Amino acid sequence: VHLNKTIQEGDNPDLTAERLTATFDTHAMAAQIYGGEMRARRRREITAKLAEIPELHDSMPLPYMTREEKIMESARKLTVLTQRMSEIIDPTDAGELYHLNNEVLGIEGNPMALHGVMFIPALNAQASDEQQAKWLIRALRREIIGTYAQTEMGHGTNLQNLETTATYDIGTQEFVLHTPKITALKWWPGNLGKSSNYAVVVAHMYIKGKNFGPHTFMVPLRDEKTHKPLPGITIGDIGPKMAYNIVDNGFLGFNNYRIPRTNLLMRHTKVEADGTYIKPPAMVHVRSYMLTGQAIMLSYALNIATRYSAVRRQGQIDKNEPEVKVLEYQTQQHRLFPFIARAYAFQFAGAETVKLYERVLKEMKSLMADLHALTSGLKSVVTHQTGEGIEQARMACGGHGYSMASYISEIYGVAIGGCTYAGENMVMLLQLARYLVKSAALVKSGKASQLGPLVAYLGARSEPTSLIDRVPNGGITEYIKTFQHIAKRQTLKAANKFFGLMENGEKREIAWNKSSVELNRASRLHTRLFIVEAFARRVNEIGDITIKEALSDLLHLHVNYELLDVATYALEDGFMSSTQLDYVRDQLYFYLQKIRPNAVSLLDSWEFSDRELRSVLGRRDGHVYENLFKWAKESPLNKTDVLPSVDTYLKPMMEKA
Amino acid sequence: VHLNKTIQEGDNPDLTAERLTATFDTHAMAAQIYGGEMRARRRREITAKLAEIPELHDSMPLPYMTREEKIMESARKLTVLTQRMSEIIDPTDAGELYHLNNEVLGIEGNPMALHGVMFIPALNAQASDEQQAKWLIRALRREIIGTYAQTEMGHGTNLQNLETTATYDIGTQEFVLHTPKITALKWWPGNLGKSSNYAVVVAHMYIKGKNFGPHTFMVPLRDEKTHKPLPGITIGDIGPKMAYNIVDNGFLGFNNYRIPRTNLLMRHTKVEADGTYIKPPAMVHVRSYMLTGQAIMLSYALNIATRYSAVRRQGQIDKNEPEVKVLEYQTQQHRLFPFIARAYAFQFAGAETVKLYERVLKEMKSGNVSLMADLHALTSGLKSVVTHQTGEGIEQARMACGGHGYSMASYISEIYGVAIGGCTYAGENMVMLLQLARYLVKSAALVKSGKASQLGPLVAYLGARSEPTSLIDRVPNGGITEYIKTFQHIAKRQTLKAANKFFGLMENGEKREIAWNKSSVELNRASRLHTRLFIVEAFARRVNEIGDITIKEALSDLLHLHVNYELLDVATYALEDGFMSSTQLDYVRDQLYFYLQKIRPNAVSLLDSWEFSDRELRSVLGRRDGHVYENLFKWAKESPLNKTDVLPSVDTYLKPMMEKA
Ligand SMILES: Cc1cc2nc3c(=O)[nH]c(=O)nc-3n(C[C@H](O)[C@H](O)[C@H](O)COP(=O)(O)OP(=O)(O)OC[C@H]3O[C@@H](n4cnc5c(N)ncnc54)[C@H](O)[C@@H]3O)c2cc1C
Ligand SMILES: Cc1cc2nc3c(=O)[nH]c(=O)nc-3n(C[C@H](O)[C@H](O)[C@H](O)COP(=O)(O)OP(=O)(O)OC[C@H]3O[C@@H](n4cnc5c(N)ncnc54)[C@H](O)[C@@H]3O)c2cc1C
Ligand SMILES: Nc1ncnc2c1ncn2[C@@H]1O[C@H](COP(=O)(O)OP(=O)(O)OP(=O)(O)O)[C@@H](O)[C@H]1O
Ligand SMILES: Nc1ncnc2c1ncn2[C@@H]1O[C@H](COP(=O)(O)OP(=O)(O)OP(=O)(O)O)[C@@H](O)[C@H]1O
Ligand SMILES: [Mg+2]
Ligand SMILES: [Mg+2]
Repeated sequence: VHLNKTIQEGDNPDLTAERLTATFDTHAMAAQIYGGEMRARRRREITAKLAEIPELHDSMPLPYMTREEKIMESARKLTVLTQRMSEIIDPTDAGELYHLNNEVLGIEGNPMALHGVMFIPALNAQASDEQQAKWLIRALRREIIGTYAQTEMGHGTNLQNLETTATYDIGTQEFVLHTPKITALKWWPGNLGKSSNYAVVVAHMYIKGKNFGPHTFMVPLRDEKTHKPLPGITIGDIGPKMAYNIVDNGFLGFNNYRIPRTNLLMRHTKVEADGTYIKPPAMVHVRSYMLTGQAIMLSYALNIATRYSAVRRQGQIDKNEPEVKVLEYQTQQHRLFPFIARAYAFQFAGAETVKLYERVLKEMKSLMADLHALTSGLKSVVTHQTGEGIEQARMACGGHGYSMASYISEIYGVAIGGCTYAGENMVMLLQLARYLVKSAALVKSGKASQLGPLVAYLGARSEPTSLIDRVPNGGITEYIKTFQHIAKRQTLKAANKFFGLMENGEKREIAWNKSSVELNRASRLHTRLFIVEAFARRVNEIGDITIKEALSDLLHLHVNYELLDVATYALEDGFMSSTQLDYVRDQLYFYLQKIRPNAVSLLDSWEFSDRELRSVLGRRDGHVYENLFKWAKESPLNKTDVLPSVDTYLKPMMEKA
Repeated sequence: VHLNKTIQEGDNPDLTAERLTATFDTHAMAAQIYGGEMRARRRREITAKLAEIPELHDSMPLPYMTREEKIMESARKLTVLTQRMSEIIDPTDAGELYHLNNEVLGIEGNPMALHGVMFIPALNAQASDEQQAKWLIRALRREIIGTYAQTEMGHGTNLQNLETTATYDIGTQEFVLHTPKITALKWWPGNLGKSSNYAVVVAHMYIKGKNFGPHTFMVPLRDEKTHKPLPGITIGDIGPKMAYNIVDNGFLGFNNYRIPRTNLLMRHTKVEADGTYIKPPAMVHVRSYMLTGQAIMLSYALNIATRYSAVRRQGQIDKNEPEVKVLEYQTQQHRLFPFIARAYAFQFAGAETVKLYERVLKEMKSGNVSLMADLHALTSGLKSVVTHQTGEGIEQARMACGGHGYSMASYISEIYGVAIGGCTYAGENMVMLLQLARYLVKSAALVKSGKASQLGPLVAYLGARSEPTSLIDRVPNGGITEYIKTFQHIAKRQTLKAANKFFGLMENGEKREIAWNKSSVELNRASRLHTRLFIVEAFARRVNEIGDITIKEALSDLLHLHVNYELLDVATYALEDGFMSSTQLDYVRDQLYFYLQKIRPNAVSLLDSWEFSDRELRSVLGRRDGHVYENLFKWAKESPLNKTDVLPSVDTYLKPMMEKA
């Protein structure tokens, strides 16, 4: 058997050659990627089981379809999926369901996408025990379809200025929902337009004229039998989008729509029947769990671009040798491999974040602040660097990347949306910047010892100079220490600019605005430091020497590519020299060439079947050209030879001349 | 009147407020953008004329349509367009045709997009006088539909290894075109799949077994009356794409398809009837003229993002004042305004490039191809930097609209998909940057060997001597020259540094081409800096040509924002050798944030100065009048998925699924 477990007989030999050079077992790397040998094996067992159920396969290639056709296809697969789920899956294994959906439903959306991502989690986090019994069970059994309705046409970021109102009628004992203007329409909740018949709905709660602020409510939207909008409801789709068009993102409006008092979600907060209010002592779920989604989507795109790079030949290096694999050019390795490093790094960073999400929550029955800040920065950097890498992966396929035969353009449209959902990236970076400024005030005021673990480096003292290419035994610790220095220096520098403008008389919020770009520079460096450290932490946890060396090579590529990308900050104070920067450059180009024989195996280790990956250029077997010709020939515009546009128009136009 | 000529009564006052602060006449800035007052006025006159012809309007909003519906809509407008063109336009000055097409046909494509972009230019540049009479006239009159077929399924970059063959039969006096394998299929030529009935076709020419390399041929593809494929022709669409889906990009295959000898394009090469060859003494057209296309598409996206930023309120700065325009936050100004600077810079750089394209070509009747090399290298780098930085900016503009930007009501996502395609067409960006790098390495060998005086004007700075230190924030001068000199220093230093690494590996024994590959990433760093320097210098040159003081000050503010944003983005190269200090870099930072706030009251006018009507711009968020929310609610309500209340997906599937539980 081969160390690379994806080789099959008959595969394109140009691609097999790249798998044959693997130094590690791809099953063992999968276990690392997916958090356990068991987890990885279940992925493969699910994939092998779905191969025997053709009902759950793409009835035709998805890029052939109109929006209407895709929505029908998705619901077709979903009904079959919900019926047969237990034959394939442990429904309670949130991990198995995610993979099952990726193979069967894919990334473009489905009618119950929000049902899982937010509707159920909102019920877990905010409904009382009695209410969970009424609604959460019906949701889990898929008796109803639900979503989470927070954003409105005129507000998504702010929320203290939402316009939908829930006014408590003390007699009758109902909440009266009302949408006073068009801008108060709920707007963007996924699966709200056509699919959901219930929603959790954020609205400003009014009692005795007093505004208690945003609160969440269970709201029936459509009749459970005919699916018509209940009286007082205005509801529909918000139209087509950049991507993710299978989800029916919706608008929702209320004309004095009454719900029971008990529709207010009361695990935290109560409104008694007379009107009395009792105060208690997320959205954070989405940010914590979306990081794998981005890593995975980045890995989709790199699997395709790197596989295609092994089969695509183009140009000569040596004039007496044949055309080389484009994978041969340093320019091509340089535009792919740093992103393979990033995809592993994002995965490992996401595992630590999910652990921290579970660690708070557990402790919540003084660390939510640290989690909110980490997640704020990480969601913004990961999403932005993923987009950069996906698009580099598309363009690395040449002309054909622009075709939907690559599928990378759809991977891009869906992944990039995470720059805006779950918190605008600019806003989430400034959210982290507030935490970093608080931390900088601790340092400046002598309370350095009160810094939490994630931000203690801001209190540490820097050595004069950075010991890259100095201390014997080139270690990743001198790179970590260099990242720490530049992130601390920019954090304290940006903070002090802010403090200095207030000291000089400017209002807090105007000084904040004037320093906000600088402050986002700090957030970004602090977060990019976190990704490095998480990557290095995993490399050191591993005992299997072949796996450890493979990921260690990747880590070395990571720290040199990233440090070079931020070299400006290392040079400003002379922390780094010209000579150390040329060392980082030569190291970057060295580790490109080191990684190459493993590049395809490092991506095969994610173990995406063709039915998941949906790419012709990225076919597991490497037989691109023949299947690309078929895919073109079978596409909808080639049904007829001479188009209606040519008969109706165009031919008459030519005749007239 | 108002200095800003786009204000109309009834407009959203949040947006009007931003136009009222203009310091210059937007008609006068249009003249600067489009190269003359007359040209700019014609744009507006064309727009006013098209308002009286509703037949040429989007029959319904384009994002509502399937691919099939859009293609039908495009040909509908095209037929009307070709019949009524003379009523609106001077067909020969075009130019006006480019703008007419932008309003009527838009960016997503049309059946005759490549008819203009490449088919006709190929006939101008490569057909003899006799052949132009046969084919170019029919093309201009739109008697035929044509395209340019170079790329194949297996080769786009490496033309030397194309697989389609044209073998000369000496008897019969024909060329025999043949497609020996699937990978030899022509693949990607726009409008080839369904619309064109003729094409210019690049193929390796064989005579008596000898391969003379790529040559271009006029090739009839479909019957002029039935539009069926002529015998021996395999032809169709290559399928849907990231964007630009109205163009039917095609595949084309030949089974020993014979064309006359005289179908070889013979303005420069000849093949006589017996077989005799005779050697002569582009694609460069596309690269030269596509730069405005990118500038314009960048300006579309910024018009939308900045207009929407004036009407979108969100959050408080001062806690006792109402929610602010998002166009107030420094992060928002920082994510838009540098790209406004870039869009002007690309336009001005594109005008100088088109002048150089005309200046060679003009000189190519005499000697005199000793300037094609300078043009090819400039165009190689510029097409790569402009296209890549445009994409960065378009996407920043989309995300500056928040959630709604992701909707097609913004239209920026389509602007993005179409514009970014230019990172790959007309030369892969990585390949075109290395094409420039060859020219820079040749130039570095002149310097190293003492022939500095032989450097052409565009690359003479590589021979100049640098001062010790860069005089930004040191020495007053009337603005910008110390920034230019700093850009020159870092671009020269990286060029000579990357070149010497290449020379050093050969000196140590590596083969030329392996040393090249090993230095290629570094070499593209040089290309990029040299090109980004050119854009600065072109921008500064235009600022100094202008006499109208208000216009000059407005563009001067933009130029200052440009040089500080770009220099900061490349600061690594300025700091490495101590050319710049920490303190000068903090000056560049403070300058960047200053010029953001300086530019703001002009931001919306600088974009209105491009003078894109709503029918051109196609954005709900970007409406000239600023009435976003009401027209966004309508746009959603009228979209195709809201025709019915309960979807078929709910009746067929989904409702049964719920019942079963
Ligand atoms: C929207 C779009 C429209 C198009 N329209 C037309 C048309 O109308 N007519 C026509 O003929 N073609 C058309 N094309 C095709 C286009 O010309 C080619 O796709 C383009 O030239 C890229 O070449 P390629 O496809 O062979 O990419 P490839 O060369 O196959 O792959 C490029 C990758 O390999 C690398 N690479 C390749 N060669 C080298 C080298 N020497 N050195 C270093 N790296 C290298 C690059 O780094 C890049 O990452 C279109 C393409 C697109 C996307
Ligand atoms: C694919 C997609 C899916 C979505 N799914 C859901 C869903 O499922 N459920 C749901 O409830 N909502 C959903 N939304 C809406 C989403 O939550 C909001 O769009 C997102 O949170 C951003 O808020 P916004 O639209 O108001 O951005 P805006 O505030 O309108 O941003 C516009 C510009 O203003 C900037 N800006 C805003 N505030 C500040 C500030 N204080 N300081 C500096 N700059 C600022 C922003 O950085 C941005 O550049 C979705 C949106 C998208 C695109
Ligand atoms: N003109 C371009 N078109 C497409 N992609 C590009 C272009 N220039 C750079 N890239 C990509 O951006 C990534 C960064 O490469 P590189 O660091 O050499 O360029 P840069 O960061 O833009 O310049 P520098 O790092 O020298 O400031 C690479 O993946 C490269 O492929
Ligand atoms: N996390 C992010 N998500 C989306 N866009 C971003 C993000 N960070 C930066 N940008 C965009 O990149 C552009 C450049 O700004 P900036 O220089 O602050 O970012 P950067 O270059 O990545 O950071 P630095 O300059 O410190 O390396 C800005 O216009 C901004 O909109
Ligand atoms: Mg870089
Ligand atoms: Mg920057």
